[PDB]
Amino acid sequence: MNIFEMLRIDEGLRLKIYKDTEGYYTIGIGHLLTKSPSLNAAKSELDKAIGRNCNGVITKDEAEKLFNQDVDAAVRGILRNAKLKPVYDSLDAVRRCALINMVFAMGETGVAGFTNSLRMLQQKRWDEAAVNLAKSRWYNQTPNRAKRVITTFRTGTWDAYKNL
Repeated sequence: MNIFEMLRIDEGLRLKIYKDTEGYYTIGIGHLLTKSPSLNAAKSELDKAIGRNCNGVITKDEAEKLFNQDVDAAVRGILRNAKLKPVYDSLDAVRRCALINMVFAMGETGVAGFTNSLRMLQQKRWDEAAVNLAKSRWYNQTPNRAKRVITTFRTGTWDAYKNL
């Protein structure tokens, strides 16, 4: 298992504009277009992100191009971030994927807000961090995916992804 397969599990793939859990205009593999209410705003973001008139629809190839960008931006973001970087450098490879998954889902800013959990992760306090992370709006809104991520952090194994 790798980060792309892991995110493909958690995000799904939709070749047409769709509304996210949160109510937002999203496309392909978890690619947020706009937080705004207009399906037209979303269709515009969409043509600009692709470079063609899409009319709400993309090909696999395109969704995967988008996804390559996203993951890439997620990892460079972490590495550039002063809170994030040191946590990342301190973790083993699987746990790294887990931080990357979160950052991808809720942006750098959101993640770095998890001040206490980040500190436990850095201290390698696995169980404690798992509990702290569960006490979030994120956990409450998308319990099954948040649980898979937390498990990934608690264990350092791909277990949570091995039934999917």
